[PDB]
Amino acid sequence: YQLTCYFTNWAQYRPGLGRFMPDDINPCLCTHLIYAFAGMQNNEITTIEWNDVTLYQAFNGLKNKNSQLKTLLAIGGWNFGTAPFTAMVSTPENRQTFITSVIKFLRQYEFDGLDFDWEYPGSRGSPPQDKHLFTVLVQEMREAFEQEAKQINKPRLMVTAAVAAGISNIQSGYEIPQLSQYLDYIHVMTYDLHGSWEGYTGENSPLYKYPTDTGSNAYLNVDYVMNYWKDNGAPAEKLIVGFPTYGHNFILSNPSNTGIGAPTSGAGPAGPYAKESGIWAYYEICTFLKNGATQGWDAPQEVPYAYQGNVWVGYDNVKSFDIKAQWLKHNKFGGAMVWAIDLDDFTGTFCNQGKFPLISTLKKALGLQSASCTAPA
Ligand SMILES: COC[C@H]1O[C@@H](O[C@H]2[C@@H](O)[C@@H](NC(C)=O)[C@H](O[C@H]3[C@H](O)[C@H]4N=C(N(C)C)O[C@H]4[C@@H]3CO)O[C@@H]2CO)[C@H](NC(C)=O)[C@H](O)[C@@H]1O
Repeated sequence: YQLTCYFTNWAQYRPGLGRFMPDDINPCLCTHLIYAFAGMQNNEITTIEWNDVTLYQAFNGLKNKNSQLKTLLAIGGWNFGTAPFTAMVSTPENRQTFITSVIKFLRQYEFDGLDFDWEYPGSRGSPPQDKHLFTVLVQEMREAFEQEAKQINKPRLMVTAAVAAGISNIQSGYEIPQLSQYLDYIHVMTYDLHGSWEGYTGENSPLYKYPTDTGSNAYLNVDYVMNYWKDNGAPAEKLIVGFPTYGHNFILSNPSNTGIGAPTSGAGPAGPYAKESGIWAYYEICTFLKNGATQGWDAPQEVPYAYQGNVWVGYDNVKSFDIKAQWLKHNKFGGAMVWAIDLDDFTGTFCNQGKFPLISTLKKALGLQSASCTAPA
């Protein structure tokens, strides 16, 4: 199995114990590390933070401590939108300009591949032709990577993609069988499945449906989403299950109505470290639990929740990560990806469960505890 972990270049700005840099990553924890995010300018890949080059160096330098570790650079993200992707795929000349720039960039900065995070082809402003043009882009990149590998006599750069979990988004976004042929891995974003936008409490990454999930709501779980991708043409072995080390929080409309599907009035408070409205990092959730919140367990969905006063959070813990890991193995998927390494309790000081408790749970369950960890020759 793969254990693929995303690092974010804005974690560096968090106060005190929240500050997370590339050198805070245990090089032995994950099989793959992915750097979020690169941007785009004039159809070429670019940095987005002032110190990205320094951070790339520290990030890829982790490979000097683990000979088997591979790194990728993710381009895009939710906030990036679609406009630059649409313009880039719109002409073969623009795609060539992009692919050329990517080969140069990855080789220059010592990344082992590119993770596409276009959210998403065919939606959020992206026109219908982008569904097919995305397949074309990925194929051209894969083939360019194959050709480059042989011309310079080095291992081939990887091409992967982070992909939608929403059924409507998948249908308008991806030619699954064709896309699957050229991607090395498919990073399925099986989280953000519920949020305050719905006006009631719901889980971030439930494994199964809740009894009340009717109609299209029955699609809002990890099991349905992974199987949808599989049944519609993606090989299980290339499919990578999404694991969140954060939760979504809510303001309860009634403080003593605290179950799944309880009325909410909006997003819950930003955390004191990550400072993200409606989102708490796992370690931020541990503070909530320490401060007296009542622990809940969503039995049908195999995930925890917690509440105190008018604040409710749906999230994942060691227990739920373990349950999902076992399910993943039973279903013979390629492994797990984690958003994000910097949101796990990396210091170990918040949750008292050891350093990186959530990702460590996956490392153990996926048979990677004895994985080789030695500097390269
Ligand atoms: C809100 O202020 C903090 C900080 O936000 C940065 O934006 C990022 C956050 O909103 C991320 N959310 C969480 C819960 O971490 C968000 O994460 C998305 C990501 O875009 C998607 N891509 C993937 N994978 C697997 C490739 O997974 C998804 C995750 C989880 O939903 O990402 C946005 C950025 O897209 C700000 N940064 C940028 C670059 O906009 C900024 O640093 C801000 O201060």
